[PDB]
Amino acid sequence: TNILAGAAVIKVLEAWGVDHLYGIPGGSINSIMDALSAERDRIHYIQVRHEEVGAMAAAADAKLTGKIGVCFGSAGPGGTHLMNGLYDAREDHVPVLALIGQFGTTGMNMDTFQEMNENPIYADVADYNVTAVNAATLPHVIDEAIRRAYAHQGVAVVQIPVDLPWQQIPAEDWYASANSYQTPLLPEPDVQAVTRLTQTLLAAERPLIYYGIGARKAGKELEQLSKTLKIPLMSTYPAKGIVADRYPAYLGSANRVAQKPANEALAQADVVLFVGNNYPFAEVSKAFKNTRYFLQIDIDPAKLGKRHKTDIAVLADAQKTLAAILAQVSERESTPWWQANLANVKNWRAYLASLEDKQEGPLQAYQVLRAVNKIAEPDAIYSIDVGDINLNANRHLKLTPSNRHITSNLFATMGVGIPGAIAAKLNYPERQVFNLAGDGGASMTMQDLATQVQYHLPVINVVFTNCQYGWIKDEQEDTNQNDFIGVEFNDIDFSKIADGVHMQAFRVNKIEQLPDVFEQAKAIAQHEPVLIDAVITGDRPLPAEKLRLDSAMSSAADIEAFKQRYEAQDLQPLSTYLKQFGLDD
Amino acid sequence: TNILAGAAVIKVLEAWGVDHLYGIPGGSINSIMDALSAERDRIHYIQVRHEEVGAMAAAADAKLTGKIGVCFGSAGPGGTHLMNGLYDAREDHVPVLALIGQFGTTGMNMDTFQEMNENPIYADVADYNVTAVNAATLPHVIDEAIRRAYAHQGVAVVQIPVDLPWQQIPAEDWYASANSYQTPLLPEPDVQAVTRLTQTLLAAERPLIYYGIGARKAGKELEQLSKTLKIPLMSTYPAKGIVADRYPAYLGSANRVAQKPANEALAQADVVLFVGNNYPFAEVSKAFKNTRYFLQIDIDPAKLGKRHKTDIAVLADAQKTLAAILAQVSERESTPWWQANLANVKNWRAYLASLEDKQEGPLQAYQVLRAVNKIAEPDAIYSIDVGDINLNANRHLKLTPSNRHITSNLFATMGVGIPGAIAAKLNYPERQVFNLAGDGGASMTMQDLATQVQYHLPVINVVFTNCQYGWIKDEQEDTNQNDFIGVEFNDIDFSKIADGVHMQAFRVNKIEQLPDVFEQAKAIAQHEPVLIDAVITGDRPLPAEKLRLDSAMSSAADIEAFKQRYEAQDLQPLSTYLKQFGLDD
Amino acid sequence: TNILAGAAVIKVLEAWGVDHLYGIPGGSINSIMDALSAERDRIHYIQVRHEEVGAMAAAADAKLTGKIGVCFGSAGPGGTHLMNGLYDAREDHVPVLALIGQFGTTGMNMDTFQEMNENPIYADVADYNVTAVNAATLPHVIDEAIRRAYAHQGVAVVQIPVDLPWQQIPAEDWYASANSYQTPLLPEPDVQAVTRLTQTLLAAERPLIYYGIGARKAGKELEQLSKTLKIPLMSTYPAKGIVADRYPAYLGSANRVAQKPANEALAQADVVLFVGNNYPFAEVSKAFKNTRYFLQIDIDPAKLGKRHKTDIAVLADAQKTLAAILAQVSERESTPWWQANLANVKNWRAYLASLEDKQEGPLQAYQVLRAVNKIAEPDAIYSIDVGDINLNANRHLKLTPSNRHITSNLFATMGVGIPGAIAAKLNYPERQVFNLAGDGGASMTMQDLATQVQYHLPVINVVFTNCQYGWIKDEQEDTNQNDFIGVEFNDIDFSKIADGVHMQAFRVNKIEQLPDVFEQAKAIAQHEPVLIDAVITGDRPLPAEKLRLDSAMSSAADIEAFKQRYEAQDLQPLSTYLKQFGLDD
Ligand SMILES: Cc1cc2nc3c(=O)[nH]c(=O)nc-3n(C[C@H](O)[C@H](O)[C@H](O)COP(=O)(O)OP(=O)(O)OC[C@H]3O[C@@H](n4cnc5c(N)ncnc54)[C@H](O)[C@@H]3O)c2cc1C
Ligand SMILES: Cc1cc2nc3c(=O)[nH]c(=O)nc-3n(C[C@H](O)[C@H](O)[C@H](O)COP(=O)(O)OP(=O)(O)OC[C@H]3O[C@@H](n4cnc5c(N)ncnc54)[C@H](O)[C@@H]3O)c2cc1C
Ligand SMILES: Cc1cc2nc3c(=O)[nH]c(=O)nc-3n(C[C@H](O)[C@H](O)[C@H](O)COP(=O)(O)OP(=O)(O)OC[C@H]3O[C@@H](n4cnc5c(N)ncnc54)[C@H](O)[C@@H]3O)c2cc1C
Ligand SMILES: COP(=O)(O)[C@](C)(O)c1sc(CCOP(=O)(O)OP(=O)(O)O)c(C)[n+]1Cc1cnc(C)nc1N
Ligand SMILES: COP(=O)(O)[C@](C)(O)c1sc(CCOP(=O)(O)OP(=O)(O)O)c(C)[n+]1Cc1cnc(C)nc1N
Ligand SMILES: COP(=O)(O)[C@](C)(O)c1sc(CCOP(=O)(O)OP(=O)(O)O)c(C)[n+]1Cc1cnc(C)nc1N
Ligand SMILES: [Mg+2]
Ligand SMILES: [Mg+2]
Ligand SMILES: [Mg+2]
Ligand code: NA
Ligand code: NA
Repeated sequence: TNILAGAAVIKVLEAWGVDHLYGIPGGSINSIMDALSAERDRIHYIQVRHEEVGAMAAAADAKLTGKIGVCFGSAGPGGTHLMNGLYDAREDHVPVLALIGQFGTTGMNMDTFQEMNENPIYADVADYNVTAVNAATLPHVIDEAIRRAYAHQGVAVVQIPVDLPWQQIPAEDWYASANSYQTPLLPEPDVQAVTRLTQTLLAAERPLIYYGIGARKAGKELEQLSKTLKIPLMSTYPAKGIVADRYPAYLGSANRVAQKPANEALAQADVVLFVGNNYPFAEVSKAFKNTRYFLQIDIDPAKLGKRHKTDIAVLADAQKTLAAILAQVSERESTPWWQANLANVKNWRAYLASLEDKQEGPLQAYQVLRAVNKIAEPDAIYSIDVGDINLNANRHLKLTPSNRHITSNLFATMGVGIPGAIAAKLNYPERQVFNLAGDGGASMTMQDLATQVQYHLPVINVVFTNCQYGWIKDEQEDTNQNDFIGVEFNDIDFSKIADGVHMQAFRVNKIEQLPDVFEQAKAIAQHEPVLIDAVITGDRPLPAEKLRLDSAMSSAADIEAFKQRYEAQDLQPLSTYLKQFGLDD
Repeated sequence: TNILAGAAVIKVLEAWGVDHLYGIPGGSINSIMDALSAERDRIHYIQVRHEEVGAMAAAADAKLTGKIGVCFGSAGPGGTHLMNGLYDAREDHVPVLALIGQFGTTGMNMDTFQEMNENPIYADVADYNVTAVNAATLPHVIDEAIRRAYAHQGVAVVQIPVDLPWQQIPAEDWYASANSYQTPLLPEPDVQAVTRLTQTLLAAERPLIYYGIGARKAGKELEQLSKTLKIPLMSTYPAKGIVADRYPAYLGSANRVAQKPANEALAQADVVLFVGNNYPFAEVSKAFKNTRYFLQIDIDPAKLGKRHKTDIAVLADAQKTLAAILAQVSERESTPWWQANLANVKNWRAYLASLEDKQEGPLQAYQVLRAVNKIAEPDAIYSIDVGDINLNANRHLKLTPSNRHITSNLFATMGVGIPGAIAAKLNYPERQVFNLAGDGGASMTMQDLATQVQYHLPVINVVFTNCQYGWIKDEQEDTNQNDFIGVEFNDIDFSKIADGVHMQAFRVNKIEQLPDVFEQAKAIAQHEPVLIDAVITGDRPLPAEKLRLDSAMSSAADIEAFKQRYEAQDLQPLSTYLKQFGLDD
Repeated sequence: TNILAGAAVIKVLEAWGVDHLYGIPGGSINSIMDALSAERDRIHYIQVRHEEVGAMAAAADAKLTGKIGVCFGSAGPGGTHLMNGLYDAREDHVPVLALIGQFGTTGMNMDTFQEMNENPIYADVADYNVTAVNAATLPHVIDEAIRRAYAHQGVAVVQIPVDLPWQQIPAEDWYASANSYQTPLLPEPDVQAVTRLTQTLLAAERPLIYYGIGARKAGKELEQLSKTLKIPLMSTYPAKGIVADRYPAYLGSANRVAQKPANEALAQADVVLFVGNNYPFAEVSKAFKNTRYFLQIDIDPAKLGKRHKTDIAVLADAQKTLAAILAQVSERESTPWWQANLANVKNWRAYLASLEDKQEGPLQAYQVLRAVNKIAEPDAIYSIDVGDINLNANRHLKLTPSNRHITSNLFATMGVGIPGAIAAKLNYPERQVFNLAGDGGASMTMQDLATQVQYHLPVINVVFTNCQYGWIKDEQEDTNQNDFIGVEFNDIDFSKIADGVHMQAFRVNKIEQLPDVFEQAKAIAQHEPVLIDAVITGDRPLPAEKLRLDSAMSSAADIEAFKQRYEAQDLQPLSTYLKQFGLDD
C-alpha cells in the first residue's frame, strides 16, 4: 500500500537505467543511503574519497556512454566539493544529476549545524536547481531533474531534506518517465544550401575541412570527402580519433594543443568548412582573419555564425550533411595545395617519430607516450588530465575510431585523469583503460587511486613527473617580466603514493627502463590497477603557435635557437612545400 | 610617474600587513603572479597543491591571528576549488580575501577557453563580490574588499581580468586605507540590566554559566565567577580552553561533541547565563526546554533572543559584562547543586583517565590522545579535522588559555587539519603545532602534506586510521534500517603517503608502541614535519547524548549493554550525586 | 492549546510593534491575508494598487521612524513588483521585511500555475533570504528575518508556501524576540584621536565641516562649532535640514543636487572634516583633489578611509565626537575665509530669492516651491521624487530640524514621491505631508493616488509638469552628439488623473495663480488629499557643477552666455569675495 519516498527515488534511477553512482555519506543524506543499501543488488554505489572525484566521474560516465551520470554530496561541504565536476559537466554539456543532502524540514532555517540555504550555491552551475519540500512529489522531482538534464545536456541539482526519503508515500502514485525518453530529432540538410556549399568548397584554391566532436558519427564521410576531393582535414583537439591519426591528410588541431601542419595550413586557407565545431579560440587567436569564405554545419542554432560570419550555414546533422555533399561530388585530381600539405604532414610525423624513437638517456614525455602506444590495445580508452599531457597525447597517441579519449575540454579542471579512468573501467570492464596525468593534476585527486584499488578497477595510471606546472611555466616564460613563480615544486614519488593505497607501481627516469616496466604494467592490469611514475625532463614541448622556422618571418638567430631547443633541425616550414608546388605563402 | 596596477595591488596587501598568501598559478592570474614575483622580499607566496587547501589555510590564518587571510585561484577550476575554504570562512565569520583569475577584458564574453561569467559563482559565499573592469581603480577595489571583509567578518571576492594588472596607472593616485583601520567599538553593559541579571542568577536553584568563543577574553572572569558563586561552567566545543580543562567545575560541552556532565546538568538547570554563545543545536535538541530563566550577553543584536526567549538580554562585550557582575557579588557558600556537579565531573574524568591509562593491547583513539598530551608543550596549537576526532580531542586534550585549537566549527568541512596546521606553523614558527585528523579527512587533503615538506613547516601530523567514516557509521547505526553503506573502506597507509611526499613517518597499531614513537616525533618536529599513522579500533566513543546509566530512565539490560560497550562500568548518572546531596532528578 | 501558524506570525509582527503593512492579496498569500483579517484592531493592512508602492512605502516607514517597514507580494508577479522598493531599502540601508507568496508545499516543483523557485529572485537584494518549509518554525523564521533586518540595516525576504500558515502549531512554543531588542551603549570617543583631529582642523586656513545624515543627532553641535570656530558648513543633499537652511554659513551640498557656494568653497578648502558622510561622488568627481588634510568621523569601520586618503579617522558616534570637540575649543575671531563664504552665501540666496519673487508670468519650478514654502507648517514632512525636483527642493525649501525630507537617496528610483507621502501620513497623521514629484516620476506610481483617497490620507501632492524627463534632457544636452531622444513627451493632466481617483485637484500654469490655489490646497488638506498640477517651463536650472562666472577660469563669452541662460547676471564668483577679504583663489 505504501513505499518509502527514498525507495521510490532509487526506483526512478533504476527505471532510467542508472547502473552506478558516486558519493560520500553523511547524516544529511543517510536516508538516501538507507534506500541505496536496500537496492544494492540492482544499483551500484561507488564510495569515493573526495566528492569532486564523484562529480568528475559522473561527468565522465556521460561523456563516455551518453547516459546521465549521478553523484551526491552531503549538506554543506559534501555538496560544495562537487563543484569542479559539476562545472565540467556544464561546460562539456553532458547530463549529470547531483543530489545534495540537507537537514530535515523541521530544522531548516533554524541556523543549525552545517545548515544553510543551499539553493543559491548551485544556481549558476545548474540547468535545474530545486530544494524538495514534499515526500510524495520527490520521485517526480528526481524524474524531472533527469529528463531536463538529458534534454538540456547539463546539470540538474536537487537538494533533499533528510526527513523526506524516510516518509511513507502511496505505492501506486509515483512513476518514472524513462519509458517515454527520446533523443532530440536530427534535422535534415536543405538540398539547395548543400549544393551552394559544395560549389563554394569546390571553387576554393586552398580549402580545409575543420571538424569537431559534432562530427563524431561522420568519420567515414570526412575521410572519404578528403580523399575524393583532395582536401586536407583538421579538427579540434577533442575530435582527435574520429578520423584515424594515420590518415596522411589529417593535419591535427590548431592553437596550442595543436600540431604544426594545422596551424600553418589554417593561416593560408581561403575556404573553411567548419562542421560540428565550437572552437573556443576562433576569435581570440584571429584564426579566420584571412579566410575568404566560411561554411558552417551545426545542429544548434545558437552556434550558427557564432565564431565567424557565415557565407553558407546549414542547420543539420553533420553526418547527414556530409553524406549529402559526398553524394553529389566525384573524384578530383591532385592539386598543388593538396601535395604541399601532404609533404608537410610527412615532415611533421618524422619529427614526432624522432622524439619517440630515442632508445636511451634521460626520460622525456615523448618516449613515455611511445611506450603507451606499444602496449595499447586497438580499442583502449584514455582518460587524460590537464596540462602538457593534453599537448603531448594529442601529438603522440595513435588513435582510431575504435578508441575513446576524454578530458575536461573547456572548463579544463585538473585532476580529471583519475575519475575519468574510474568511470571508463566501470563502463568498459573488458577494455584497456589509461589514466594519463601530469604530477600537478595527479596530486589533486591522488587519494582516489584508493578507489581503483577498492573496486578492483585495472586502470593503467601514468604520471608525468616534471616537478612543475609545466603548462604554466611556459606561459610565464611567454608573458611575465619577473622570475618564475609557483611553477616549480618539490618531488612527490607516486610509486610510494601508490604503495600507500596498496596499488602495484613503478618509478622510472631513463628511456631504457620503459619497455620492461610497461610490459609488466600491461600484465598487471589484466587484473588490478597499476601506476607508472615517469620522471621526465623539464624540456618544453615544441610550441606550434610560436614557430620559428621560416626565414621570411623570423631571424636566422631565432630559427636556430628554436631548432636547438626543440630538436627540430629537420622541420621545414609549410612555405617550403608551398614553393615546391608553385604556390606562394 | 607610473606603476603597474598589479604592483599597486600587492602594495595594498603589504599596507594591510599581509605576510603570506596561498594559491596555484595559471594563465588567467599570471599578471598578479608577476607582481608577487617582484615583491617576494616583502610578501610571501605559499604554493599549495590544491586550491581548497589555500582557501582553508587563509581561513585558518584569520581564525588564529584575526588578520585577514588571502588566497587565490585561477579562472574557472582554480577558483571553484576554493569553495570549501570560502564557506568555512563565511560560516566561521572570519575575514578572507579571495582573488579569482579571469581572462582579459578583450576576451571576456567571447566564450573562449575556460572563460565564463565568474561573478555568479561567488554571489552566495561572499559579503563582497565584484569583477574589476578598470586598472586605475583596481587598488581601490582590493582595498574596499579588505576593509569590508574585516568590518563584516566574512569573504570578499574580486575577479580580476588578467590584462588589468599589467596596465600602467599613475603612481601618485592609489592608496590603501589600512592606516585608518579600527576594530568595532565594544558596547558597555547597562548598569540596571546587569544588576537584574545578577539577582536572577543568584536566586537560581540550579544555575549554569554557558559560554562560547564570544567570551574568549573573559576566561579569568568566568572561572572567578564560578568559584565565587559556586556555579558550574559549561561551554561550546570551540570554547574549550578559555577556562583550563583542569578546573574542577568545568562540565565540558553539550550535545555530541560533548562531555557527559554538561548534558546532564543542562537538562536539570533552572537558570542559564548564555554568554558570547551561538550554539547551533539549541532549538533542534530542545536544550533549553525546561530552563526557567534565560539570561543572554552578546555583542551582536542579531543574536539576542535568537536561541531562546530571553528574560534579560545585554547587548555588550562579554568581558566587560562579566567583570561588572563579578564586581557586585561576594563569596557564596557551597550548595547541593554545586557539590553534585563537582562529584559528577570527578566521576567522568576518572572514566576518561581509565581509557587513557591502558598500557598495552589494541590501539584506541584514547591512548593516542594521551600520547599527544604527554609530548605537548603548554602553548601548543591544535589544528583539528572533522569527525570522531572532534569528540575525542574535546574529551582528552588538556587545554589552558595558553593553547589554541581550531577546526571548521559550523560548515564542518573535512580536510581542514592539514591546512589549519600549515597556517598555524606559518603564524607561530616557535610554537608546537599538531594536525589531528581522521583517515577520511586526512585523505581529502593528503597531497598538501607536500606543502609542509616544501616550506619546512614542522607540523606533528597524527592520523586516526579506523578504515571508516566513524562519525557517519555511528549515525547510520542510530537511524538507518538497512545495512551500513559507504562507511567502511580500504586501508591507506599514511606512513607510506608521507614517505611519498618525503616526510618522516611512523605507523603504529598497539598501545605499547606509543611512547617511543611520540618521543621520536617530538624530536623530529624541532626541525621538520612528521606523521604518525595510528591504526585504531572500530570502538564507538561513548555517546554523551545517548546515556544509558539511570535505572529510572533505562532498562537494566540497556544499562549493562552500554557499560560493556563503552567500558563505562564505573560511570554514575548525575542523579546518583543529586540524590546524595538531597536533590531530586 | 493550538494556534494557526499564520496567527502566530501576525503576533510576531505585533510584538515588534509593526503598526501597518502593505500589499495586494493573491491565492498564494491568502493564508497570511486570513490571519491579517482576524487582527484588524491591532495591525493595519494597507491595500496598495501596485506592489512597488507597498515596498517603497515600507522603505519610507523605516527611513522616517527607524522601525522596520513591512510589505508583501503574491507569488511570481506580486513579489517581483516589490523590487524597486526593496532595492531602495537596501541602498538606503533601512530595515524592511518582505513576505512573498508561494504555492503550497504539495505543489512546489510541479511546474504548476505561477509556480517557480522563488528563492534566487531575492538573493541579490536581500540580507536574509529563505523559503519557509515548516509551519512550527515559521514564527521563528519571521522573528529571525526581523531581527536580522534591524541588525544589518537592510532587507529580509521570506517566501511562504501558502499551506503553512493554515496549519495548527502548539500554542505555547512560538515566541518573538522583540523584548530583547536594544540599542548599544558606546564608550566615549577616542580621546587622543579626537584631540589630534581637533588640532589639524583648527590649524587650517580654509577649513570646512562636511557632514551627512550620520550627523542627524548633531545639528546643535554642528552649528555651534561653525559659529565658534568660524568654519563654514556643507552637507550631503539628504543632510539638508539637520542645520536650519537659514543659518548664514550653511553653504549647501556639492556636485549637481547642489548649491553654488558649496561647490566653490570645497574646491578651495585645505582641510575637510568629513562626518557621518558617505558621499558617493567623492572619487568620480575628484571632490577632494586639492584637499591637504582629510579628517573623518564615522560609526562604521567599513567607511574608514573609504572616500579619500584619510589623515585621521575616528571610529565613533558623530554627536558625541562633535560635542567632545566643542568641549575643547573656544571662540576664534572672524577670518577672511569666513567673511568671504558669508558674502558668497548672501549673494547666492539673493539669486534664489529673485527667482522665487517673480509675481506674474510663465510658471517656473522656482515660484511653485516658494508657494510650497508659504503654506508649509514648521514641522512639515516632504516626500520628494527623483529628478529636477531634488535639485530645486534642495535649493528652495526652507527646512529646519523640525522638518523631515526623504527620497530614494542612492538607488534613486523614480516614483517614490507618492508612497513616501503615504508612509509619512500613516506614521504622522497630525503632521502636514507633501509629495513633490516630477511628471515622469508621478506618472510611474499615479494609480496609488487612489490609496491616499481610500485611506483618507491628506497629502498635498505637487506635480511639476514640464512634459520632459528634464534631469535626463539636461544630461543629453551635455553628453550626446545627436538629437534629444526619449526626454520630451506628451502632456498628462494630473488634475484629471486626480479627478479619476476622486481627489480634489487644481492645474496652474501662471505665477499669479499660485497664492489662491495653494491656500485652497492647504485648507483641503486639513481633511482630504489634494493635488496641484503645476505646468512649468523647460528652463534648465543653474548647473552648480558647470559654473561659468570667474574671469580667471572662463572666457568672457562663456560667462555672458551662462549669466543670460540662468538669469545669473548678479551672481559673483567666490573669487570676488576671496579677493575682497584679502585671499587669493
Ligand atoms: C589544457 C587544454 C588546452 C586546450 N587547448 C586547445 C587547443 O589549443 N586547440 C584545440 O583544438 N582545443 C583545445 N582545447 C579543447 C578546447 O577547449 C575545446 O573544448 C575544443 O577545441 C572544442 O572542440 P569541439 O568543437 O569538438 O567540441 P564542442 O565545443 O563540444 O562543440 C561541438 C559542436 O558540435 C555541434 N554538434 C553536436 N552534435 C552535432 C551533430 N549531430 N551534427 C552537427 N553538429 C553537432 C554542437 O552544437 C557544437 O557546436 C584544450 C583543452 C584543454 C584541456
Ligand atoms: C563535527 C563537529 C561536531 C560539532 N558538534 C558540536 C557539539 O555537539 N557541541 C558543541 O558545543 N559544538 C559542536 N560543534 C561546534 C558547533 O557547530 C558550533 O560552531 C559551536 O557550538 C558554536 O560555538 P560558539 O557559540 O562558541 O561560536 P560562534 O557560533 O562563533 O558564536 C560566538 C558568539 O559570540 C558573540 N561574540 C563575539 N564577540 C563577543 C564579545 N566580545 N562579547 C560578547 N559576545 C561576543 C558572537 O556574536 C556570537 O553570537 C561541532 C563542530 C564539528 C566540526
Ligand atoms: C537624483 C539624485 C541626485 C543626487 N545627487 C546628489 C548630489 O549631487 N549631491 C549630494 O550631496 N547628494 C546627491 N544625491 C544623494 C546621494 O546619492 C547620496 O545619497 C548622498 O550624497 C549621501 O548622503 P549621506 O552621506 O548623508 O548618507 P549615507 O550614504 O546614508 O551615509 C551615512 C554615513 O553616516 C554614517 N553614520 C551613520 N550613523 C552615524 C553615527 N551615529 N555617527 C557617525 N556616523 C554615522 C554611516 O556609516 C555612513 O557613512 C542625489 C540623490 C538623488 C535622488
Ligand atoms: C551531520 O554532519 P556529518 O555528515 O556527520 C559531518 C560532520 O559533516 C561529517 S563527519 C564525516 C566522517 C569523517 O571521517 P574520518 O575518517 O575523517 O573520521 P572518523 O572516522 O569519524 O574518526 C563525514 C563524511 N561528514 C560529512 C562530510 C562530507 N564531506 C565533507 C567534505 N565534509 C563532511 N563533513
Ligand atoms: C589558461 O589556462 P591554464 O591556467 O593554462 C590551465 C589549463 O587551466 C592549467 S594547466 C596547469 C598545470 C598542470 O600541471 P601538471 O603538473 O598537471 O602538468 P604539466 O606539468 O604541464 O605536465 C594549471 C595549474 N592550470 C590552471 C588550473 C588550476 N587549477 C585547476 C584545478 N585547474 C587548472 N586548469
Ligand atoms: C544618472 O541617473 P539618472 O539617469 O539621471 C536618474 C536620477 O536615475 C533619473 S532622473 C529621470 C527623470 C525624471 O523625470 P521627471 O519628469 O520625474 O522629473 P523632471 O522632469 O526632471 O522634473 C530618470 C528617467 N532617471 C533614470 C531612471 C529611470 N527609471 C527609473 C525607475 N528611475 C530612474 N531614476
Ligand atoms: Mg607537472
Ligand atoms: Mg575514519
Ligand atoms: Mg518632468
Ligand atoms: Na585532494
Ligand atoms: Na504604474
